[PDB]
Amino acid sequence: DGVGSSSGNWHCDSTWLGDRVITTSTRTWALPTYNNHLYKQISNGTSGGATNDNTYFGYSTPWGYFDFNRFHCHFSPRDWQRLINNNWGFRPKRLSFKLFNIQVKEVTQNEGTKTIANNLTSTIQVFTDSEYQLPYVLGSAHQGCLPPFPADVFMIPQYGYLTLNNGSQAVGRSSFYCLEYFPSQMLRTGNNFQFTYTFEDVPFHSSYAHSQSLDRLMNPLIDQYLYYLSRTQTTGGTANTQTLGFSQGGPNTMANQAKNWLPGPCYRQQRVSTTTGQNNNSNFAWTAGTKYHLNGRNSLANPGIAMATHKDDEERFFPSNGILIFGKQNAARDNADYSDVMLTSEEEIKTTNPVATEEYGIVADNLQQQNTAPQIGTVNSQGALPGMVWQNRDVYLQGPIWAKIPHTDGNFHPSPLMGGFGLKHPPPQILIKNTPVPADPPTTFNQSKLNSFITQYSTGQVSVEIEWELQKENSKRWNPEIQYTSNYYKSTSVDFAVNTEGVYSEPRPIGTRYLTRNL
Amino acid sequence: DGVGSSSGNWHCDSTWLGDRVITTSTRTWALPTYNNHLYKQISNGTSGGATNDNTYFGYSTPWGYFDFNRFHCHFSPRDWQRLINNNWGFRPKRLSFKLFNIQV
Amino acid sequence: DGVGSSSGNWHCDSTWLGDRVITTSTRTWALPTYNNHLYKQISNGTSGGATNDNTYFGYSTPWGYFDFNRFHCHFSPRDWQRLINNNWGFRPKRLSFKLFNIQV
Amino acid sequence: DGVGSSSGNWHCDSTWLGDRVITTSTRTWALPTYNNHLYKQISNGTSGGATNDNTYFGYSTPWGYFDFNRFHCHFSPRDWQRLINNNWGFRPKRLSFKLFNIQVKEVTQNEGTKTIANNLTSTIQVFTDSEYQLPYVLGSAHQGCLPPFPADVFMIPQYGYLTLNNGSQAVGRSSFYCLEYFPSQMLRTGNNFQFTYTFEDVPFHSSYAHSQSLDRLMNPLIDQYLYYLSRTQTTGGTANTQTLGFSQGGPNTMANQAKNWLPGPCYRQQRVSTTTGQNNNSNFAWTAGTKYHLNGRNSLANPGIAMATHKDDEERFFPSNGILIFGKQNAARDNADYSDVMLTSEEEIKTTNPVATEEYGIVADNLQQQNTAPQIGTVNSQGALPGMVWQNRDVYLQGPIWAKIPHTDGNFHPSPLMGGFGLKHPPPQILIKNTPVPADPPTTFNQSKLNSFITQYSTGQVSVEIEWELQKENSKRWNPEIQYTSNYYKSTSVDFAVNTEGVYSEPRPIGTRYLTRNL
Ligand code: NA
Ligand code: NA
Repeated sequence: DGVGSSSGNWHCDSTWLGDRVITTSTRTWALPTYNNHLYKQISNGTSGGATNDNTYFGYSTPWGYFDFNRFHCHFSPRDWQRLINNNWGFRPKRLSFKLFNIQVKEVTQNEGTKTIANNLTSTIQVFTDSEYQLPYVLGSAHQGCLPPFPADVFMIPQYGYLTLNNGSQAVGRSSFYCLEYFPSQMLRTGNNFQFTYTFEDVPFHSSYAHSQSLDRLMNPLIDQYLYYLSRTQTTGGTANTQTLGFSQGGPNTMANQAKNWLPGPCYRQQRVSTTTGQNNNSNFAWTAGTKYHLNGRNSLANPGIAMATHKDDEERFFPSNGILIFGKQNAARDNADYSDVMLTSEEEIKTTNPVATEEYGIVADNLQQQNTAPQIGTVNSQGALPGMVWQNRDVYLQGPIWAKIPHTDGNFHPSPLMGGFGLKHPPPQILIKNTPVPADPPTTFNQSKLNSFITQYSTGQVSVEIEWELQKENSKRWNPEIQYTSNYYKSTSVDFAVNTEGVYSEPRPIGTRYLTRNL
Repeated sequence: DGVGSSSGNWHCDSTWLGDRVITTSTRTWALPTYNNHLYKQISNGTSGGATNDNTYFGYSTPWGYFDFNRFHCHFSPRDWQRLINNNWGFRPKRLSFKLFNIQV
Repeated sequence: DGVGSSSGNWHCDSTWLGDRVITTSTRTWALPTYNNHLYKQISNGTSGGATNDNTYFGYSTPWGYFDFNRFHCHFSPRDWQRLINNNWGFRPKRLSFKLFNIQV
Repeated sequence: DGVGSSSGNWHCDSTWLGDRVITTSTRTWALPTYNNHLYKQISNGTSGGATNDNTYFGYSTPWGYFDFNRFHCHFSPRDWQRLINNNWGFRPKRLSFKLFNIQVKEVTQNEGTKTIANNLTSTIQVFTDSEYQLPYVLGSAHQGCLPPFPADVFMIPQYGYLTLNNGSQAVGRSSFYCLEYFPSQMLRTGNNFQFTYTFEDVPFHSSYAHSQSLDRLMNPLIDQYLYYLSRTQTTGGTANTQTLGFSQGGPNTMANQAKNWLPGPCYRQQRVSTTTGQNNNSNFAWTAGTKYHLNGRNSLANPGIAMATHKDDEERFFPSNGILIFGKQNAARDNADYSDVMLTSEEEIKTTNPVATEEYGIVADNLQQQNTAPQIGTVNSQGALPGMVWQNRDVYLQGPIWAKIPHTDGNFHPSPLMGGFGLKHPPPQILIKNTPVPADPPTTFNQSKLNSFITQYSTGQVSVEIEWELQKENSKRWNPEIQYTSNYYKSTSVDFAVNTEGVYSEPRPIGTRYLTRNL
């Protein structure tokens, strides 16, 4: 381990071995000094115009962190295509992480003149929250992950966290965490860091779409032996009185047939069209938003439980806050136009999951008698019911991979709503920080903590290797399947490539459900 | 032991084992040149307004020194709470000290 | 086992061993004759003012029963404090029950 | 272990073996039901006429306890005489305790007619506070110890204790103890109990008087080589001016001689004569009492540090609260007459310890000059000084044996002031209680704790055997020693024997210091 010796090589590749695929990606990173080496209490109350739904109390820290919770951090577009076009499923098995070729640079600023040089003896500090003692900030769809394109140099995100709050104030249970309290490895140029991790057992992601629907599992050609109430009143003319008539469900009465299952849970969202002219002329994104109520404040149930984005022929419709939406390259942070973002679609699950913008179904609302007509009620919120079956939200090339399951007494189907794998012991948080280097101190002793430091930052490479287990497709479907494919005809540029300006871009969201499977 | 190699890691932690608790803390320090590298006779007599109760004779040296004779140098607030809320007593047994990642 | 010999001692205590705590409590009890040694059908219908939400049918028996389904049956206030101030969790593992020094 | 079988024999004896003496005594006891089987908060504040110096907060318990912390519980008068007339010292080594021949009786009360019968199936509970977790109530000179006379049946004392208080109220640190929280042995008639204990290493008690005094250790016949300032002014007539004259201490100037030691510490007490006519005519027992000030309240330093009761020829004088005082048989509890009590005397220690009613000595009080005569100050309170030597208070046949040293960070010469051996781990407290036996309960369930119990009490024997180590006398004194002796001439009764009424009595206090020893 010396100044003149590399401490690691560039490992970027993918190998397919059978029921496994191993991805490996390396990137060059840059880490500045955050918070001026300080920890700062940050808060936001209800003063000014800040609403109560957005209050918070927490801290910003001088630390940065590595994040690769995004599929494109590991799969190239072509690899993603190889995965989704041929496998009914897949899942993470184990990973290796490495930090190397570290270099700490210090910048001198005198008379407009700026010079940067190495500080051969400075160190960075690194450690993993292997015992999950820090607030788990990963799994919240934050920016700062390794770039999709291998040639892009990225900046390391700053670590910050939240605790309990009451307005802009802290409460008795509010917790303060000092990351310097943890043992951490100190590396100088020449030193490297690495660790291994094994994923817990988790189900394969459903990278397939159903080629059958819950309400169409019977034999088209045979009647049931079971009967259903088919008539409640006579029909012979005008002397119509009450009676009781029963019939057997059959090919023409599939909606009446007795069935064994029920569609998945529902939490109805407001519908909105991509054809603005068809929408009400008001600003309802928030006022008509589907939300949950937690201790006084409201949050969008975004994207909320997995529901079909729209029913047959209505591609223009989508749940106001019930789908993942990515931005196109350079889309504005605020009020970006529809043509600057990319809406995803969980259309593939219409097959088992209720459509996100409609009722779950209908229930009786009273007791009918001869003097009281029967009444019905529309169900727009339907929790788990015995016999329900459903699918989870799909995952995307540019979407999240996993999330830490909250440590609670209970929960229900812990599949992270934004999509992905829910893990009790997810990949550990990897914290990194440039060690503060005092600028000359006074010549006579003083109690005060130093606050004058040499200006510096660090850079180096990072590698992440993940082994994935594949669940091969075993279909007897005779006719060809749907497959993700590149466009055929000429185009100004190549999809999933760089610009004349060297800018890489992801033209569209790529899901995972192309192959089909029976129910 | 080289220019490009760290000579120690950051050890800051606490472990409770039964009738023992081990504290470990690391800090970053800075040391200036003191007394211009000199030893100086320093004194204070009874002239001016200086009272006799405060007279003294000694020396200032070009040296610095490490001091961790203060409980919070070892126990975090929470650890101190764990200690005082559950034990009738405690006492120091042994220690390890280390200086590393030195840069002039 | 004789008239003049105790058939058990008073065990009331608590011991903390690490990831375990063993509670032990003894009490003196009294048992009368219930229901005049009889089993009786007991019922409550919707007559008088008794609402339907409270109707019931069952039996009262000549038997008594032991119950210690209440944490204070095992933890003293101080022990409860030792438990809740230092542990993220706890749970029951096994138990021993004993009846002795019986006198009719 | 049966109803018809004794569970122990009567062991009362003494055997002398050399440097050891083993005492053994058995007594018959009776234990009633205390506090109606209840624990009760007891308090005493500053209301009515109750002074602040006497406030307190604590609890009375349903338990009784065994106490044998009194030498006459083990030594007969003759044995005590054998001990003190022949040994320079002695100390406790180990003990055995036993409870047996237990019988629980229940009393029926109907129409003035009272009958008592056995309750063959009832139990008593016994246990030792072997880990010193309960307030140590022994060592406070309380009544209730085994009787001096073997034939006397005694009643077991009730256990109660005190915690912190503020007036008649408790405070945050006040502790409540439940003795049923402790494991305890349950015995029916037929069962027995016993335990063993070993005394910690402790110095031999000084059962001797010094035949030399601190200020008379030199050779009567030789001068010192050392000099002392003997003259400060000339003497030749009236032209007397200052000068400096020095001399050598010698046989006629022993008070001036240089010496190596200093008399023991001092805490001056007010003197009082047994000839009432010589005392001031006022009620000064409390107002002139020697006391210590602890958190707002005052206590008599009684008897306080060990000091000689009186100097030569003043047997009639004694410290108002600086000596142990026992009562004669049947002396009233309150305002007993002088002729009804027995004052002890620590006269034997005049030899090293200051007299309790005089100064420790004299010190300079200023800086003398030619224009300022020297001044002196009388010292009435003198704490430990390098070079001091002293003796402890003597112990008495009817006095206490040991006391538990308070659990504190520090202390000084932990010899219990009332006299005896100070132990960090003294004999454990032995608690005993009759188990409550419900009288018939109601026939239909009720939440309330039972409060109706069968009336009963218990009785049985108790044995205590203690082994004492003796320090034999090794004197070369030619002439006979002083010895405790029975009176020679006729008397109405025999000292240390019973009455025509069968009442045993101890005519006088018997100390321990008869043999002599050089310094
Ligand atoms: Na493409
Ligand atoms: Na006598």
